[PDB]
Amino acid sequence: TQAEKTATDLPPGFSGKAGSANATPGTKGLDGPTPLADGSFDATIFGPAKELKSADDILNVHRRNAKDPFAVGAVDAPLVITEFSDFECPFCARWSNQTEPTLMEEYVSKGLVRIEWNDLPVNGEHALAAAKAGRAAAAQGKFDEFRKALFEASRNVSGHPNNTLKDFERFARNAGVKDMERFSREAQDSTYDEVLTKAADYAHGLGVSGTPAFVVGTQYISGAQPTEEFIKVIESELKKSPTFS
Ligand SMILES: [Cl-]
Repeated sequence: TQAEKTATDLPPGFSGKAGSANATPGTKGLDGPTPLADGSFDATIFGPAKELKSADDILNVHRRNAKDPFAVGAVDAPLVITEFSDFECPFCARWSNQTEPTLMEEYVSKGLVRIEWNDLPVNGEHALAAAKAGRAAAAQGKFDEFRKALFEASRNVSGHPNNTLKDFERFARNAGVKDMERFSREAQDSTYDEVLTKAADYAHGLGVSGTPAFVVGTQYISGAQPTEEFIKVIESELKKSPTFS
């Protein structure tokens, strides 16, 4: 009785960060995307790592492409979150503003989670124009900063902000986009039209129809569910698969 034993294992509802605690952090690609030869980034990246043919192929949604300027976190993180999102969507804004920072702090910054953005424009012309602007920011390595500036500007909006070019230019300046002539041209011209069509067709082929939508490891989540739900799923998925080889 004059001894201390190690903590008992508890049911997961009382176990706190057990998946995290036992997972192997990634060590590669923590410093951002790999640039192209000219120091710009491949803003035409979209899609899965490999075709999905059945439910058995669910992990294929996660690209783990070191060149991807739409991704944050270790390319060898044990868990990937694949997100399908729309820049006019208030549920997408709420996830970005209220859930993502917690996931950055608890998981991404520790090498445990990589988050990959995928365009799924549902809100019409403003959403397509915003996605084109996002790809123009990503070409200059500023996707994350652009996304945060735009969604923080939507933090009090219950509907759609109806952003247009001058809004996107402000978010790009806020984000530190260095070549504003290239940004403004690519935000408007045909550069990203093909890839946005292909991204939408890819999401529709998975049956993903509503934003935001997520594949957290092997688990699909529809909508801006509570932060605690994302944490529980992350912990569960890290328990199932603690290491990426
Ligand atoms: Cl596919």
